[PDB]
Amino acid sequence: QVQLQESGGGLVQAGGSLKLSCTASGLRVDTHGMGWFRQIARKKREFVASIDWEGESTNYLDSVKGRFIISRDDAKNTLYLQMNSLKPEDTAVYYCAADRSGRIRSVVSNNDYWGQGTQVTVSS
Repeated sequence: QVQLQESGGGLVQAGGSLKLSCTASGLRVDTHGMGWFRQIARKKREFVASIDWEGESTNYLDSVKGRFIISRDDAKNTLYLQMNSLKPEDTAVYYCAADRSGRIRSVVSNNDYWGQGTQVTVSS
C-alpha cells in the first residue's frame, strides 16, 4: 500500500528553478532512505540525489551537485528536490524512491519503492 507521489514538475526556461515534491503514504520518510532518480534516456535511469534516514547524510549525482538541493519535511512526510540553474540536459521524468535499509540503493530496482514519476522539461 506504499505510495510515493511526485508533483511540482513542469516546463521551465534554461536557468530557471523548480521544486519537486514526493508525498509518501504507508511509510515514514524519517525511517527510510529517500531519493530522486531520472530517466534521461531509453536505456538509463540515473541517480540524482539521496538523503539517509537520520536526515543529515546526502549524496548528489556529480552533474547536479551545487544546483540541486534534496530536503525533507518529516511532519508533512514529504521529500523535496530544489532544482536550480536548470538546463536542457535536465529534461527527464523524475522519480522518487524509498528503501527500508535507511539509505537509497544505486539502482531504482534495488530500492523497496518508487513512484510513477513527474515530467521536468527545460527549454532554451
